[PDB]
Amino acid sequence: SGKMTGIVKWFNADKGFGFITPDDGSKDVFVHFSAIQNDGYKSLDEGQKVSFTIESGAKGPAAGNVTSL
Repeated sequence: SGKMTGIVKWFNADKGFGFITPDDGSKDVFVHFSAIQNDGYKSLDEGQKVSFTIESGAKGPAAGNVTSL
């Protein structure tokens, strides 16, 4: 797919958001808990490999369809 891969830079489980460092060296991408493929998870750990799509974000590039790798 047109899915980018990256690593979770940080994730604040109390606020439900964080950033992803894309593997292409481009700007960090905002991730909202609601963008995560749920299955009774919806949380992310610093350093986790993820796959996502880059989407139209309210303030910058946002991750959509976030999957664990």
